[PDB]
Amino acid sequence: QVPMLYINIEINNYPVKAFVDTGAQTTIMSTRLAKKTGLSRMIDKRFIIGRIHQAQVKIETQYIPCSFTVLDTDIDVLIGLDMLKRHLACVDLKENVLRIAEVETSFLSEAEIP
Amino acid sequence: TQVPMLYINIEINNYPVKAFVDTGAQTTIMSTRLAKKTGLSRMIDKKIIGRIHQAQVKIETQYIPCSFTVLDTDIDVLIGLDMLKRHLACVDLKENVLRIAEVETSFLSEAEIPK
Repeated sequence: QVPMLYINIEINNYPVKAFVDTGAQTTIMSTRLAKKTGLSRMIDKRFIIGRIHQAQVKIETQYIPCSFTVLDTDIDVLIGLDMLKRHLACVDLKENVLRIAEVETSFLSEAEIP
Repeated sequence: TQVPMLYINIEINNYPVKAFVDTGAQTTIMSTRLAKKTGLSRMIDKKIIGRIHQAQVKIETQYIPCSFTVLDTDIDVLIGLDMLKRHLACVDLKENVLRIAEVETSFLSEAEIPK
């Protein structure tokens, strides 16, 4: 009960379903997604497995600089409060749509949810 | 590079409460401590944990029905996606305000945040 919040995003052209978590301190990308997208080579292991500082995430028709902390997990991408605030977003549950940057994308349906 | 989490003021059986707004949480939670203090623990549908089906939560000037899962935790009230969807809210990070039910309230500053 209670379908979680997800949005569609593209990283290096790879389509991804991202979980929107306001209770999370930082945005995260899975090691395997970093691999698949080729972002593995840009992982700053300056010490969790490393951090990708300003990758270009695509949401709708806009590329936005998002920072990810790479972790070995089943969740490919977790949009945290840190990134939610940076791009002054609005989690509109009434309109069931996410508004981030200068764009506005919808929340995946129960089915389209991973 | 820290960021203050999302909290808002609410009242439960008249007691002021700093509540955490977590879209990552499926279920809204109320601590055993708060439940016992406010007395809502007597409505708990079950070591005082269980389920509160209906409770009037005051946000700004409106009283709205909410359900809680009472667990022994530190956070006194964690508002989950379940209640954020039930009351068709909007987590406006541009204005640092929460629009829920037929009301609008702002988030607490790092100073107001519980610790």
